[PDB]
Amino acid sequence: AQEESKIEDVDKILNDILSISSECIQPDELRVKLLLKRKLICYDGFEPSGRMHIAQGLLKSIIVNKLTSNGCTFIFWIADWFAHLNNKMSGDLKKIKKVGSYFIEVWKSCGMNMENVQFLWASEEINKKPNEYWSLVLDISRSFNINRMKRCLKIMGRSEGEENYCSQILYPCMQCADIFFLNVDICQLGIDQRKVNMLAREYCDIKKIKKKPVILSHGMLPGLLEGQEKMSKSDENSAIFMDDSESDVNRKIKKAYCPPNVIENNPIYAYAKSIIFPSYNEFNLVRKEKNGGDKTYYTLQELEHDYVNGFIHPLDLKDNVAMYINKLLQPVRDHFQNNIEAKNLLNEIKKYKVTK
Amino acid sequence: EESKIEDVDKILNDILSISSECIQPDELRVKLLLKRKLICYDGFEPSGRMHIAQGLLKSIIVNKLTSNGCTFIFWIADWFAHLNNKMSGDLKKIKKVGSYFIEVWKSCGMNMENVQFLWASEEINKKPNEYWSLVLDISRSFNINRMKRCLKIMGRSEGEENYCSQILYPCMQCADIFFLNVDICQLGIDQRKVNMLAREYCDIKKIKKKPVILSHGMLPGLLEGQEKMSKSDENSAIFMDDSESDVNRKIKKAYCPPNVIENNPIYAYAKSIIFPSYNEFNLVRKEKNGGDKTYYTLQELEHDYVNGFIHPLDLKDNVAMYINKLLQPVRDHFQNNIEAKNLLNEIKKYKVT
Ligand SMILES: Nc1ncnc2c1ncn2[C@@H]1O[C@H](COP(=O)(O)OC(=O)[C@@H](N)Cc2ccc(O)cc2)[C@@H](O)[C@H]1O
Ligand SMILES: Nc1ncnc2c1ncn2[C@@H]1O[C@H](COP(=O)(O)OC(=O)[C@@H](N)Cc2ccc(O)cc2)[C@@H](O)[C@H]1O
Repeated sequence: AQEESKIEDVDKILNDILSISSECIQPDELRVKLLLKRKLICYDGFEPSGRMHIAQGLLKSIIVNKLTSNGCTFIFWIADWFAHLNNKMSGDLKKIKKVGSYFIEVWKSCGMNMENVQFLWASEEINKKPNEYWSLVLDISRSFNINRMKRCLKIMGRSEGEENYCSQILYPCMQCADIFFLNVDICQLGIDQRKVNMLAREYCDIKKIKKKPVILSHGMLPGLLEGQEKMSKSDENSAIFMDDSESDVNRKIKKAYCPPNVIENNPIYAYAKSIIFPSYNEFNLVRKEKNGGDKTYYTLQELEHDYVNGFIHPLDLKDNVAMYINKLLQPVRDHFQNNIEAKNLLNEIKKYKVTK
Repeated sequence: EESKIEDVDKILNDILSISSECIQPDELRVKLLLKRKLICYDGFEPSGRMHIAQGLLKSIIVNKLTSNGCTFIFWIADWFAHLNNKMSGDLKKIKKVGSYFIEVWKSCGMNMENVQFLWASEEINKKPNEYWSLVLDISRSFNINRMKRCLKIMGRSEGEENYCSQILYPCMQCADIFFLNVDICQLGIDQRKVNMLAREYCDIKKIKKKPVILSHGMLPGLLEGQEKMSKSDENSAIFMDDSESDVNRKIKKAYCPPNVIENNPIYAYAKSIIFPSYNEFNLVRKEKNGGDKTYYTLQELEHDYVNGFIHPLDLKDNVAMYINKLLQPVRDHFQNNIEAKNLLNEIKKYKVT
C-alpha cells in the first residue's frame, strides 16, 4: 500500500493547526490525537460579560475554521454560571444570558462553518448531568491545595493582590471539570487560560488517566495602545468591538500605536498578522502612487521585511488594517441591521453596565 | 393565651437545658411561637463505626426535641465523608457505613415518626440546580481566610496542607442549612463555626429567617487530655457495637483521676449520658468501700466524687455497667437481625482513613 500519504497528510494538518497556535502542549500528543481516525473535540469558553471584541469574534473564527476543516468538532462553551460566579453584570443571570445570546448571534454571522460548531451553555449542560459534573468538581478539589489553585487566578482576570473569595477557588475547579465533562481532546483557549489547562493535565497524571487533553493556546491579540498586551474590556480604550461602526474602527485604528519600522509590541502589525493575513491568505497593501503604489504580500516574512525597513509607512499599514477589519466586520453589521430581533438584542445589550 | 406562653416557655426550657450553648435563646422563642414543628438537624460523616456520643448521647437530645413536636433530620453526609477522604474515599463503603448508622439509631431510641434519615447524595441530587446555586452564592460571599476558619468542622487544621476540598466542604455544609430549611442546627460545638457562617450569610443576604444554633458539648475520649471522643483520637472511643467485654475493657483502661471532675471522661459519661437516661445514678459497691448509694442529683454525685467518697474504681465499674445496659437493645438488634449483623461484620473490616 501507499498510505504513506496519510502520514504526509497528518503532518500537513499538524503544521497547519500549529501555525495558528502560540504554544502546544504537546505537539507529539497532538499528532497522536490526529491519527485517531475520528473527530477531535475542541473547545473555548467565554464569560458573557459585556460587548464582544474582535479577538473573540474575528480571531476566534479564523482558528475555528482551521480546526473544523481538519477533522475537528468545536464547542463554544457559554460560561454563564462562571460569569455569575465571577460577579459579571453584578452577577445578574438574566443579563448574562442575554449577553450570551448576543455572542451566539455574532458568532453565527462570523463566516464560521457551523456544520461542526456547537454552542453549549454551562448551566444547561451541567444541569443535564449534575451528579457527574459536581462529583468531578469535588474530586478535582481534593487533588490540589489552595495555593496551587490560587495560581489559576489569572483565568478569571483576578490576582493574589485583591481580596480572594472562595468563589475564586471553586471557579478553577469547575473550569478544570469542564474539560473532562465535555470530553475535550484539545483545549483551545487563549494563553491567559493555560494554568487551569495545565492543572487538568496534572489531574490526569494524579488519577492515572491516559486520555490527556492537548493544550492548543492561541496568543493574545494586543490592545490598540502601546503597552496593552491584551485587548479587553478591562483595559480602557484597548478594544475594537464586533459592533463598532466603520468610522469607529477607522477612528480607533488611526489612534492606535504603530511605531515606524518596528514590529515588536505593534498592535496594528499584530492585527495584520493574526487576523488579516490568515483570513485572506495574502495581505494586499493598497497605497498611493505617492508612496510606491499597491503591493501584495504573499507571505508574512515579506510583510515583516518591508515594514521593519521602512518600505511600508505606518499610515499605510493603518489604513489597510482598518479597511480589512471593516470588511471582516461587514457580515456581522449586515446581520445586526437586517435582522430586527438581533438588532434589538444588541440594543438591550449595550444598555448594560459592565460589572467586574 | 397564658397557658400558650406557658407551653412555649416550658418547651423553650426543655430545648435550652440540653444545650452547651444556644445562639440565640430569644430567637428560639420566636421560632416556637411561629411554628411548633421546628426542623432540627445533625449531620454525620459515615467514616467508621459510630461512637457513643453519636448514639447514646445523641438520643437524649433528639428525644427531648421531638417529644415537643419537632422533626429531627439525621443528615447522612456521604458525599462529605468522600470529600474529606474517609473510608479511602470509597463511596460504596461510605454508603454501607451510612446504612449501619441508621440501624444503630433505630435501635438506640430513634425509631420514630418525627426522625428522618436523609442522604446528602440523594437529596442534593433531587434539586441539584438549587443546591449548587446556593453553594456557589455562599462561596462568593466569604473570603478564603474567613472560610479556613471553619476547618475544625471537618477535623482539619491550618497546620496541615490545605486542599481546595477544605474550602468547598464548608460551603456545602453551610448550603445544607438553608437547603433543608433548618430551624435549629443541633450539632456538636466543634461544628459551630460553619453554623455561625450561615447566620453571617443571612445578614449579608438580608435573609430574615435565620437558624438557631443549639450546640451540644463534646464527650471526652477515654484517655488523658483527649477532650473529644473520636475515631481520629487514638483509642479514645467506645463504639455503639462494642461488646460487653469491650466496654469493660475500655472503661477499665480509661482515664479517671481521683477527686477531679474536670477532664474526667468517666465522670462525664455518668453526667452527660447515664444520669439523664435514668434520672438517677445507682452506685453499687461493697460496704467497706461505702456501700450502695442512689444519687438523685448531679450535685450530690459531684460532691461525693470531688471529696473522694467515690473511688475511681467504683465509678468505673458502675459506668461500665450502665453503658452496657444502655447498649443492650443495639446489641440485641445486631445479634438478631441477620441483615444488620452482616452489615456490622462487613463494616468492621473497613480501614478508617
Ligand atoms: N485580547 C485577546 N486575544 C486573544 N484571545 C483572547 C483575548 N481576550 C480574551 N480571549 C480569549 O477569549 C476566551 C474567553 O475569554 P474570557 O471570557 O475572559 O474567559 C475566561 O473568563 C474563562 N475562564 C471562561 C471559561 C470558563 C469555563 C471554561 O471551561 C472555559 C472558559 C478565552 O479563551 C480567552 O483567552
Ligand atoms: N466526642 C464528641 N462529643 C459530642 N458530639 C460529637 C463528638 N464527636 C462527633 N460529634 C458530633 O457528632 C456529629 C457527627 O460528627 P462528624 O461525622 O465528625 O461531623 C462532621 O464531620 C460534619 N461536618 C458532618 C456534616 C456535614 C454536613 C452537614 O450539613 C452537617 C454535618 C457532629 O454533630 C459532631 O459534632
